[PDB]
Amino acid sequence: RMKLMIVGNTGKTTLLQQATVGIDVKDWLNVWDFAGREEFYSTHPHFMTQRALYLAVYDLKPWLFNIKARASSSPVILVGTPAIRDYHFVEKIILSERKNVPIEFPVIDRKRLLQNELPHAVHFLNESGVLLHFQDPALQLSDLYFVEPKWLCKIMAQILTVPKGIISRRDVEKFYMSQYFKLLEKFQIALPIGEEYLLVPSSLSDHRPVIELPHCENSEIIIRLYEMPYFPMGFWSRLINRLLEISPYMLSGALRPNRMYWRQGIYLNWSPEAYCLVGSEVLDNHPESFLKITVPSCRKGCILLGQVVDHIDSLMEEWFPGLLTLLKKWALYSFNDGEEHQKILLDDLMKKAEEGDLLVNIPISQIAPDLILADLPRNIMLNNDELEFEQAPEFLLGDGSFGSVYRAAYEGEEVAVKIFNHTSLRLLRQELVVLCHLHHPSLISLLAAGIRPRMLVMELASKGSLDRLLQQDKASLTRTLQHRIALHVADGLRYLHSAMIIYRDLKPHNVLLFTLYPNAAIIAKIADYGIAQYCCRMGIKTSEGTPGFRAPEVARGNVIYNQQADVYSFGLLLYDILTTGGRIVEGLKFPNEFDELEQGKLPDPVKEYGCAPWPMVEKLIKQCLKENPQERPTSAQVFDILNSAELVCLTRRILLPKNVIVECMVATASIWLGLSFLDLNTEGYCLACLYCLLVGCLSESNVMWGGCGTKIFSFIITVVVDTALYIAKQNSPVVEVWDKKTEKLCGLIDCVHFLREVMMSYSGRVKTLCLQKNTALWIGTGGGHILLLDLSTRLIRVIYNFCNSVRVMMTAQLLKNVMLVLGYNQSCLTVWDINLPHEVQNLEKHIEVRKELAEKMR
Ligand SMILES: C[C@@H]1CN(c2cc(-c3n[nH]c4ccc(OC5(C)CC5)cc34)ncn2)C[C@H](C)O1
Ligand SMILES: Nc1nc2c(ncn2[C@@H]2O[C@H](COP(=O)(O)OP(=O)(O)O)[C@@H](O)[C@H]2O)c(=O)[nH]1
Repeated sequence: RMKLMIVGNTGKTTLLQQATVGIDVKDWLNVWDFAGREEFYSTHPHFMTQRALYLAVYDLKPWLFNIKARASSSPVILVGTPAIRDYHFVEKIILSERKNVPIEFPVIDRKRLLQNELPHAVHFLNESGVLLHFQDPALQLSDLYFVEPKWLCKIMAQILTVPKGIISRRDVEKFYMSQYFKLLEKFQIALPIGEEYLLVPSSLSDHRPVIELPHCENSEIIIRLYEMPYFPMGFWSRLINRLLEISPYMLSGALRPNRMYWRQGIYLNWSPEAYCLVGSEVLDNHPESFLKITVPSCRKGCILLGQVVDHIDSLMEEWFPGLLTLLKKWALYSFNDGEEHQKILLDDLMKKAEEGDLLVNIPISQIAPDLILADLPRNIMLNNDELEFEQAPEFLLGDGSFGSVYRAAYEGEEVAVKIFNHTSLRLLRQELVVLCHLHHPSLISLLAAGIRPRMLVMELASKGSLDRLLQQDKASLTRTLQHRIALHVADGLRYLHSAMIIYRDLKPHNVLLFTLYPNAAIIAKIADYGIAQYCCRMGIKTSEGTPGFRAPEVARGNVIYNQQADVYSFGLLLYDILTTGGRIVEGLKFPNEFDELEQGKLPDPVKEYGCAPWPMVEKLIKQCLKENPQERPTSAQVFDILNSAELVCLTRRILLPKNVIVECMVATASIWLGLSFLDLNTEGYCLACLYCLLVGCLSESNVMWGGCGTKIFSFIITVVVDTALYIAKQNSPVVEVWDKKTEKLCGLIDCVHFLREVMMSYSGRVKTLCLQKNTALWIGTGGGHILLLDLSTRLIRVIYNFCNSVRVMMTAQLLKNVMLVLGYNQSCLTVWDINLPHEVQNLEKHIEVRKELAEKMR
């Protein structure tokens, strides 16, 4: 029905009559008596929900922060010993089925065996105390339906009750098991640090050690204060997890530092000149909570001051809204390095840093080097004299999330300048996370970054954005170019996702084209990091993205999502690339319905927009547009699917009816079958041994050859004629080569060896051959394997995973030559682009050239 929650410090269980290790539940009203110990605080922000009445026992506060974070409106009642209301002191059928849970551990994978209903019915039940289905994409545990929620609350913090605060996995195991270790980390209870050790941020040492960190003088350290009224519920578990997962990449961007933990604070040190002491502080006569950050006042010690500050500021934008103001940032400074530090508000010091980088009664570059961006590389600092920038509508390029890209020229080159409109330094520095520290041939390159006008200077895309290409010039979107656009964008996502960064808005407007030459090394780049954020391991919570270009789990802001939200965005981008304008053009002509169908009721691309069919990409779109984010392939797999020449050159995959078993076929665009008929345009369901009219193995290249029995005649399955003589017999895994001039065997070709090199499945029995003028030979093996071999050097690629046994191979004229192949599986009439042997080499060279470029930039 409706559930009640009793929250408060140690001083609850006794009050429940009308030592609490857990959130034990004794329903009458459904009570959720919490734990007052400070050790359990980090794990149960999650269990506070909207449909609950809150009771507080202060006895004779961080609790209300998350009370007014999951739901602003809540009937909070206070008793003794921001919605205060008292100071007295002292889907219905599934509920019955879910009540009975006769299992060992109360977890059920799916309700189908036990039993738009499910997904919504469970949420209402989840809002009650019947069961806990977290179903958040980040947690990756939506397949677990936790019945008897009192079990989950009880045995999930038993690790912290059974040096001071580190526990190994084996000790927990020595006390259906891998899911337990996932629950521990995903609730910020026991996060891994080593291969066999769990940190357990809670229940660490209560008091910090005695640290004699090398630099003690005022002129050798930089101190940053983060005064708060109180530490938000489970703040340090979030911060410690964030700081030990970025530690190897905090100076270089992989140097593992020496780390210390005391449950409020962390000490990272790479050297006596490169350390960082993030830790809580307690000032006398101050009822506040501080967060001191001490770093050395050197070049290598300023770099990771702006790293820690960026990772703490971001950690409150996505995880602790409300502190942003309750939280005020100070900056300790002292003129003579013998006196006591003095503090100035970081906002007040930002005003003095906008007009001259000096502070008068010492430079600002040592008080707070991150407001003047003095910690980012010295080569990306704006020289305002060499900037010819106008800010006129005639020079407007695009409108970014928070700025407006204008055209300008910097250092003589013609570049693009972004002006932040009303904004803060955080927006400039949040986008600076990706522009520097990450270099890739598929990410826009930053040339300079100013602070006085607060602009970014990116390189200029020669040919504009992809959105204009789709909507204006549709004639230049060749099939070999719009594949490279998707390949380059998928490579950009792969680097961003591998670098802890979720991009959030991937749309054609943010895809920049530097050339329309299909064979160039760099064609597409992704720009605009306005909403890119760190997705550390805990996912992201805040929801951003343009409607119609975002994942379904992003439109609904209640869940916390992960980097898989960009794969769905990529699936829509590749959906638009395949359909050119298509949905986007209709989207601007139908507002508030562009995101209505994303849901995800996207129609078939060929059926509606009438594009040229592209198999293995329509399949890729279908498996990227998955409602379940776990079913979507990762960005490292989307690139791997796109990085294949069989995907590019596969044109038609007509599927014949069941058990038709066609054995002969001839071309004419329509294809004949045998007697049947098939039209390529509408896909509507020996011939002209025979030759077109010799009647039988006949080929010519006017010299004509033939084959009968086990001998070759001129005036055994197939006869292939070239400068040499290629022929194979029935059930012959080897193809022999002959010479017309000598009438003698000149070597043999064995397909089994080629198949053996690639890691009775592999038939290898030759069933047909076909030759192409590009010194490449097509061999049809007994399985679903196709061998491409040079005619001169005598392997290109082995084509597989499209049928079960290739029957007949031939070349036809579609205005494009195609190598249409018929094979059994059910039988299918596969059609391949004749340039497949070339595209295997061109794409192989293209990846290697870009691979060298990626190492070159870093
Ligand atoms: C057609 C015209 C348009 N053009 C461009 C350039 C750009 C561009 N370049 N560099 C950028 C860096 C960032 C950037 O942030 C976006 C994606 C937020 C707009 C855009 C550009 N974006 C559109 N159009 C270049 C000229 C030659 O051609
Ligand atoms: N004298 C007195 N003691 C109380 C009162 N209410 C609770 N207590 C004491 O508080 C203890 C209950 O602790 P409790 O809040 O349940 O611990 P927690 O659930 O772990 O936070 C009992 O042992 C009582 O002795 C009261 O009104 N008067």
